[PDB]
Amino acid sequence: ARKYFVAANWKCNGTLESIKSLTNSFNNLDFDPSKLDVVVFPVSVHYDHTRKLLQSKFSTGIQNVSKFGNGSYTGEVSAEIAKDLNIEYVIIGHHERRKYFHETDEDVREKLQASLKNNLKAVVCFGESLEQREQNKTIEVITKQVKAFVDLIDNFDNVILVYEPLWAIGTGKTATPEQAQLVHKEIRKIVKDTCGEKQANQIRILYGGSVNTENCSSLIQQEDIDGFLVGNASLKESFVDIIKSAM
Amino acid sequence: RKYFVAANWKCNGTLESIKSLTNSFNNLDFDPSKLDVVVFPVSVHYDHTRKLLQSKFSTGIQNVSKFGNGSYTGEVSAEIAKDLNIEYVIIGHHERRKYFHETDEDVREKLQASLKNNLKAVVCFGESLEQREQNKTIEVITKQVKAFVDLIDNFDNVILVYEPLWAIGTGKTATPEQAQLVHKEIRKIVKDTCGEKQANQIRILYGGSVNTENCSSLIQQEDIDGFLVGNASLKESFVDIIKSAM
Repeated sequence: ARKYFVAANWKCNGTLESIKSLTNSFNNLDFDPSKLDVVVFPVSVHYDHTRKLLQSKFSTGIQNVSKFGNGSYTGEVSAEIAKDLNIEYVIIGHHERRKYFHETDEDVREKLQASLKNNLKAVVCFGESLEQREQNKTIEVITKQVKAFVDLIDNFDNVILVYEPLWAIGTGKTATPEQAQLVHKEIRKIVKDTCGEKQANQIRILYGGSVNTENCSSLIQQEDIDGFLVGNASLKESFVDIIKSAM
Repeated sequence: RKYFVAANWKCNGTLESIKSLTNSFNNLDFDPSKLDVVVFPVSVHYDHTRKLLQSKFSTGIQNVSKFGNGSYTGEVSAEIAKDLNIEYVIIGHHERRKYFHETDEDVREKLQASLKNNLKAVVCFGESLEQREQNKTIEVITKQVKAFVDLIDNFDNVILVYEPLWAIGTGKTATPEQAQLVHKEIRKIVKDTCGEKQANQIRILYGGSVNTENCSSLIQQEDIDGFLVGNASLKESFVDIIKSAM
C-alpha cells in the first residue's frame, strides 16, 4: 500500500518568530514517520531555522531547485548543494513558477534530472487551466506535462506527483473531491502506460488544490489521492488536523 | 567614496568548503569603517556563512523577489530578508537577465521592494558584445540605469555594478582603461539624472573578471570604487583582493 504524503508549502511566508511558534505546535503532534510522510517546505533562507526546530519525524525540503549544476548561476540553488545540506525534497514545476517565472515543461525535466542525479526526492507539479478544462483538454494537457519528465523516474517512491487544478485556483470555480479523484485516476493510468503497472501502483499522487481542515478527510479517502500539497492552511497550527486525516 | 569589495560565490560551495574559506577570511584584519567587505553566499548557505564570518564582514543574498510575502513559491521577499537582517541584495545580475529573463522593469521593482525594507542594493547592468561593436554602450547603459535610478533616496545604500558582458565568456578582455571609461560614463549618467553630489557619492563597482593580479589596476582607477568578484572570491587568496582596497 502507498505511504500517504502530507506536505506544507509555506510559499513566500514567515518570520523567524512565526516559524518558531508554528514548528513548536507541529512537534506536539505524535505520528509515525515510517507509516506517513510529512514534509515541510519553508523559504530557502528559513530552511536552517526550520530544520533545527522541527523534530526528525517531519521531513524537510525546498520550494524550487536549479536546472543547472554548480557554477555561474547567480541566485540559484543546485541539487548538489541541496544534497550536501541533506535537504531531502524539492518542489518542481509549481504553477506559480510556471506563471511568474515562465518555467517550462523542459525546465521541469531538467530540474528533475538534476535532483535525481544528486539523490534528492522530488515533488513535481502540473495541471490544466480553466480554458484548457473548458475546451475539454484535461487529459491531453496532463499527458503532455507528465510525459515531459516521466521517463526520468527510476525509483517510484522518490518522485511524488502533484495535481494542481488551476481551473479551480483563483477562478471562482471549486473542485469536488470526486472531480479531483477522477483526474488522479487518469494520472495514474498515464504513468501505467508510459512506465508500467507496478510503477503506477507505487507512485504517490497528491492533490494540490485548496486543502483545509474541513475537506481534507473527503479528499484523502479517494482511492487515487495519496495526500496533499497544502498552501495557506499549512501556515496555521490547525495543520496538525490535516496531518491527522492521513493518519 | 568608501571602497566596496564583494564576494559573489554564485552557485558554489559546500558546508565544509565554506567552513575552510570563512576561516581564512577571518584571518584578515581590516577596518569595516574604512571599506565594505560583503559576502554573497547561496540562500541555503546564508545562515552557515553569517555564523562563521566575523562581524566585520557584511553579508547579503544574490537575488530578491519583486513580489512581497504571499503565494510566490520559491521566492524570497525583501520583507523576509529584513526580518533576518540580511543587509545586501544583488539585483539584475546578467546571469539572471540571461537565464531567467529578468527585465529592466523587474530590476526597478526589486530595487523598490528592497529600499522599502531597508535593504542595501547592489544593482547590476552592462552591454553585450553586439551592443559594444555597434557603439551602443552609452545608449544601453543609460536605458538600464534609468530603469531604476530615480528610486535612489540614499546614495550610500545603492551600489552600482558594471558588468562588461562583451568581455564575459566572449574571448574578449576588458582593460582597466576601458573599464574606467565606462565607469566615468556611468557616473555622468548618474549626474545627469540625480545630481553632482549624488553622482560623486555613489559606489560604482567593476563586475568583469577580477583576480589577485588585476585587482589593483582596476580599483586605482578614478571612477572604479571596488568590485563584484566571481570565482576568485571562492579562494583563500581573496584576502589579497580585499587588501587592494585597504
